[PDB]
Amino acid sequence: LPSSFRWSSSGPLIGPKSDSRRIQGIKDPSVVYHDGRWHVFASTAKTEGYNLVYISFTDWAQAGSASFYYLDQAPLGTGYRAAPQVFYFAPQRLWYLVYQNGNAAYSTNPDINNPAGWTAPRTFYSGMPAIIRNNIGNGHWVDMWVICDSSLCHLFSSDDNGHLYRSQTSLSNFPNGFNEPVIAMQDSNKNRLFEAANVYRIDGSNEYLLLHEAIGSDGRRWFRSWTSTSIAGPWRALADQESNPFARANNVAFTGNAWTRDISHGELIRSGNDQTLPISPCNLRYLYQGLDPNSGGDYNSLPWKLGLLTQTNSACA
Ligand SMILES: [Ca+2]
Ligand SMILES: [Pb+2]
Repeated sequence: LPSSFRWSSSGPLIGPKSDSRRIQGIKDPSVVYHDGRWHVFASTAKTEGYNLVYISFTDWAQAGSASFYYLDQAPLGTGYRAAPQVFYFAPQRLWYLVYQNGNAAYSTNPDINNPAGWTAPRTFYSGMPAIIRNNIGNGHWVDMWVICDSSLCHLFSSDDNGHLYRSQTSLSNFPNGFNEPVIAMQDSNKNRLFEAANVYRIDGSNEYLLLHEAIGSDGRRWFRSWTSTSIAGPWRALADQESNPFARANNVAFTGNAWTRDISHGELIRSGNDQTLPISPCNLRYLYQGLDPNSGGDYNSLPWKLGLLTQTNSACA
């Protein structure tokens, strides 16, 4: 894995359907390739609220025409749900879908191909942990992310106030037993460490990759990156500056026209679908949300669409 990045971006691939839901943004994607298809979970966003959608397609050229399965039709149900993470928890032979509902929440499903099967929400904690209540400011508890190694499971989350939190539990007790979070990383400037963590095992190394969204000096979204030998840190900067970013307008080429100046809440294409959240260090691809740089108005109404970054300074195949 290199210490600087360059990318080529697609155009917008996935946006809202034109249906009575009048969804304004498709956001916060999670993605796995399984049995010959892409499986994308995303937030639906509008002024009125958030819920989740499942999208599947064989080929990236067909992503835009893929049908939506609105997950409020499953037991997962209506109400607020946002920012999903899908993975297969191999010891239980169950897929998990992690998201926020005001708490840190999850659904399960034995079959990712059955969107109707996602369970009604359960939570990882009984309420907002004290350390998060104490430090959240007037932020929001968001962007729940699980990664496990051979003995522990970790649950990361953000507060939109410059703190990244981490709880852990044993692999055998998951999803129960998550302890009081510690502050895994923090910045006194919330914009430098804002939301939307990703944490991955880097295949072929004894290292982990942390990505985290920031709001830059130009007001635009971008990603910083760090690595560590442990999921518990300490984290060392990889590409974490505006002049050496993980992903930002200044290291993203477009084959077509530049349709976004923001590189926001995304996920890397993984090398496997299990609870270890592995990536290959080769040919990185980042499924992300962007929007027209002339967009304004209320945050929840912004016209976010999903695109795909393909690494152009790849170290390998
Ligand atoms: Ca996410
Ligand atoms: Pb946000």
